[PDB]
Amino acid sequence: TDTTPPTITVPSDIIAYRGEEFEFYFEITDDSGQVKNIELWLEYSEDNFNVPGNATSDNPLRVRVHGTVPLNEPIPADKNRAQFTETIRAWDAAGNVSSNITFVIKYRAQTDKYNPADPTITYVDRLSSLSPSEKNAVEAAVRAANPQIPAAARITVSANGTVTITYPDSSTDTITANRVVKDLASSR
Amino acid sequence: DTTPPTITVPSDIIAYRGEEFEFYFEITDDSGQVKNIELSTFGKPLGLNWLEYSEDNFNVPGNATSDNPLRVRVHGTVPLNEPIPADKNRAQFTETIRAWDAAGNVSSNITFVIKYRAQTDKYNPADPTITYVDRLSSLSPSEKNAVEAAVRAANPQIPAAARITVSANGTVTITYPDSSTDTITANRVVKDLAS
Ligand SMILES: [Ca+2]
Ligand SMILES: [Ca+2]
Ligand SMILES: [Ca+2]
Ligand SMILES: [Ca+2]
Ligand SMILES: [Ca+2]
Repeated sequence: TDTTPPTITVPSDIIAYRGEEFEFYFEITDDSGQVKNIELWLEYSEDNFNVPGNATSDNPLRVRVHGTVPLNEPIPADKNRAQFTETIRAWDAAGNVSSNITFVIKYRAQTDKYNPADPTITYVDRLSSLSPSEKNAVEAAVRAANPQIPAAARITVSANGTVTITYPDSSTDTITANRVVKDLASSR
Repeated sequence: DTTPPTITVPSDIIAYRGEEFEFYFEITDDSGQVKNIELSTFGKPLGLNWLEYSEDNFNVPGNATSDNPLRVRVHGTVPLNEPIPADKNRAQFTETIRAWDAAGNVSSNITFVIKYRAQTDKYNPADPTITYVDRLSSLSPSEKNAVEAAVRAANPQIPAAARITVSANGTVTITYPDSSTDTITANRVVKDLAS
């Protein structure tokens, strides 16, 4: 008679960024070789659930879980609190449910993930007052040099040529003017 | 040859700062040939170095007949920082043109006016398709990207050098190369998603 609850393997360093989809896998085994169901804004497919031989020791049950931390999820300055502590249960066909097993989802601002590369230099007439065409060229050069930042991020250019990269979660990066623009006359 | 050539005086031109324009003269003399022309501006004793004319087909015989005259291509661009006087009646240049034939007759001077205006006076931007935002009081970075892309996609005639900015409320500012602006109010641009 089966009286042994299933065993759950959880990943340990799940880190996510706001507005960006993440994925990870649970691994569940039972001595009978069969796992009936599990219990946890996180999505996963119940395919191959409650099938004989779906959770052997050779081939554990792999539950691909995916979700997205909300773009505007507040992040405390004490980044050890910027995490979700959640639990997962699982039971076999005999009706033996495992204990509550913890997995941690730590969420961070998008600027923690991205370090923007400097663009090719744009030559301007006045370092203190960029024209509209020069600002367009600055934004295009920053975007072309940074294909790894999301397309939904907004790049703005100030009068002195300073670049502000506002990511979809409203976090920011800054590129100073002397990494972006140069006086046209002093270079000729 | 005793009588001077005749120049068909062109219509007055409305030019915009940063926008290239062009037009044509037409000159006719008895000999059929015209040597050179003179282009000067009243109040500008050194002329306009941004207003050019083509010296093509000049002085060659048969270029200025009554049936086939000499068409001179005059082109130029008003500078981006050309000051626009508050009295727009003074925001214009009065040109004058003389023409020599092969012999040496000079024509009477014909005059025409080049009125220059801000670059925004040429453009009346079309409204974009509505961008649905989460909060009219604070647009997201992606919502402003969609607004700018929608305004740019609906206005291919607006110069690519013009910069489109989006405020926190969806107000669109189109800044043209000469720093003149167009404005598209938020009610024509964005809407809240819940409604
Ligand atoms: Ca069991
Ligand atoms: Ca960063
Ligand atoms: Ca003559
Ligand atoms: Ca306008
Ligand atoms: Ca832009």
